[PDB]
Amino acid sequence: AHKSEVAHRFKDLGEENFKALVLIAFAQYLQQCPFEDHVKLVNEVTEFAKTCVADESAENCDKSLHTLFGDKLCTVATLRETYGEMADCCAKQEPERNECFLQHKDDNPNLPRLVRPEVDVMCTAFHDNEETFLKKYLYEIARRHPYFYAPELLFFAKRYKAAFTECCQAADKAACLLPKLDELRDEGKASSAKQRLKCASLQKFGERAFKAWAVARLSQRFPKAEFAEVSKLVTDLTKVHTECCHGDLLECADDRADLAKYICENQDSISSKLKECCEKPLLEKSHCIAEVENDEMPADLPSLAADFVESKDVCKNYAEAKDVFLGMFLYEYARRHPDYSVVLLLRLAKTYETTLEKCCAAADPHECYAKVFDEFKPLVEEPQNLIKQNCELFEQLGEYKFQNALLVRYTKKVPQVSTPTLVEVSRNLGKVGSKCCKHPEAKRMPCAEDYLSVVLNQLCVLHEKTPVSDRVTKCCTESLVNRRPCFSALEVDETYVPKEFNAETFTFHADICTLSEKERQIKKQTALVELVKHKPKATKEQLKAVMDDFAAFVEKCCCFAEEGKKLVAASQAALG
Ligand SMILES: CCCCC[C@H](O)C/C=C1/C(=O)C=C[C@@H]1C/C=C\CCCC(=O)O
Ligand SMILES: CCCCC[C@H](O)C/C=C1/C(=O)C=C[C@@H]1C/C=C\CCCC(=O)O
Ligand SMILES: CCCCCCCCCCCCCC(=O)O
Ligand SMILES: CCCCCCCCCCCCCC(=O)O
Ligand SMILES: CCCCCCCCCCCCCC(=O)O
Ligand SMILES: CCCCCCCCCCCCCC(=O)O
Ligand SMILES: CCCCCCCCCCCCCC(=O)O
Repeated sequence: AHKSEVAHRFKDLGEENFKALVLIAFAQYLQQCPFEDHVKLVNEVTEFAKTCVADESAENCDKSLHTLFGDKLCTVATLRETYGEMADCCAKQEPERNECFLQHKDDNPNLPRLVRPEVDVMCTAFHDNEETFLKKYLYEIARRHPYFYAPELLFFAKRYKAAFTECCQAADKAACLLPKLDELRDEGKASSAKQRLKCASLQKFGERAFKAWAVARLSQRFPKAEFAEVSKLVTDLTKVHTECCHGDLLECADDRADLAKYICENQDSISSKLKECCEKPLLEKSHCIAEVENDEMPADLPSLAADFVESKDVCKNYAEAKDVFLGMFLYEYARRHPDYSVVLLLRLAKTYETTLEKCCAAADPHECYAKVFDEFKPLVEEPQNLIKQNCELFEQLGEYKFQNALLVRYTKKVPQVSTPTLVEVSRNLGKVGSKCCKHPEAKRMPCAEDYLSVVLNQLCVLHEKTPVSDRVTKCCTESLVNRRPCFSALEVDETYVPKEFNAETFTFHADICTLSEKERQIKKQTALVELVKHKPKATKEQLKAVMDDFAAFVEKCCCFAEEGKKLVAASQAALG
């Protein structure tokens, strides 16, 4: 409702942030334009912005942000030659022009791998012209991730900027930097697979599924809030998520900032943990809030049995308004259990619902639903037990060999997944082990759910459109809370015909000695999957015996071709 919207945004964000976000937003629409062209356009938009700051009444200062972006986009002179139909958007009036740009954000980019320079070269470059070096990489990530919400991409950039400061100075520029950059990469990976999971989930499962999830997550977060307040938050969050998924950066950022403002003007009835977030500038407020730790729950909440099992009014209260009642149940359950994953809370509410449907229909409903809590039993135990055993295995073996145990396990279940994907999914599950198994027990399930749900959804995006397995499509298109259970119930594939021996696959040279850590790991792991694909029936003593001998073939050789010939020979018979 301001006179100059571009001026208002520039005085609030601050110039450095405004330039960064302008660069991100243009790079996400104009993906094939070279860095220096985006620089020129940024400088132009920034300079016009300043005229509005100095005089809100200056020409064109009163146009909306949408109009000004669209107008700028339509002055790029090679728009049609490079973008084709996207130039057709320019002929259209603004409500419509802006919708048209939205439908044309490419997403298969098609760009070439971004190779990390050598550390020596990045530090050098960071030092000689810090902004070009950072800004160019923001541009590179943004054009390769055109749906990544722009302020979050800016928040990560500030993290890289921090890291180069830190490390481009000390005794070793590899023992400071590399593990920071590697942690930033996995974490950026997650953040992005996560935004796509939220949006695709809303389509597949519906607003109702989505809302159940939010009731649960926010009840865990704000266990002191009243249900009515939790429900108002999920209704507004639902609408935000919905606008953000439609994709218009300004509209998403407006709704998110409105929700932030509400949250902060109501801290006392939501959470004693919001003080710091609610002091942050607008740009980081909502982001801080979505990341806040769970508040402490209030002391000695009653058990759930009274309102949900014991009351004579159960069926009556349910049937008046079934979703509100199930949402009260889910709220009451989740506030008590910061330690459950959200999907387990859903599985629990969905169980309570299936039980009230059957039983409320009976002459004596109470006798029928009297044991429902006992049904929550094994639902809770199952994920806790799988987590417990996998962290113990992880403790017993360490990451790389845990990764290896995960390879033979998953290759036997779904041998017809390609070798790189199996390698990839297993190295990554190993990372979820090493990050989640450091939580005590009462944090492990929420952790595990976070990362696995990310890892599985991408699994499921790959598979779709490159289908190799009916059992993977089954798990990938299951309901939301059934997905991870479905993968977990996968057994060793008894259908699978062994891959025929391939001579080249188990022949290695001197290189493996000299390549890096990682790459030697991938190479050995590729071979191992290949090993399992050829003898799907190998027992574990037999695999180990063969793995110990590969490491002894590698150990003493660094004889690659004649021994390897008898590495193979000996192996094809300890497995024959
Ligand atoms: C062997 C690949 C190494 C990593 C890939 C490059 O470093 C790009 C850098 C990214 C980043 O930082 C965040 C997201 C992208 C990568 C994600 C998906 C690419 C798949 C579809 C596509 O990009 O065509
Ligand atoms: C992404 C922050 C915005 C600006 C951050 C710094 O400019 C980056 C500087 C880099 C560097 O010097 C070497 C590698 C990174 C780029 C890496 C991956 C791209 C996508 C990975 C992801 O999804 O974060
Ligand atoms: C398509 C043109 C993009 C407009 C430039 C970005 C404006 C900055 C929005 C940042 C506000 C974030 C609000 C929030 O996420 O809580
Ligand atoms: C797999 C997704 C469905 C999970 C739903 C299980 C039963 C809980 C229903 C909650 C309905 C949303 C009502 C609300 O809490 O606002
Ligand atoms: C911390 C476990 C290391 C990673 C290995 C895979 C184990 C999967 C445990 C599943 C818990 C999922 C949450 C849920 O579905 O309720
Ligand atoms: C493409 C499917 C190959 C298997 C790779 C990951 C399988 C899903 C794992 C989910 C976490 C482990 C599930 C489990 O073993 O209980
Ligand atoms: C029939 C071919 C026999 C050689 C193929 C064996 C592949 C062994 C990979 C095992 C590496 C995991 C343990 C390690 O890196 O030391």
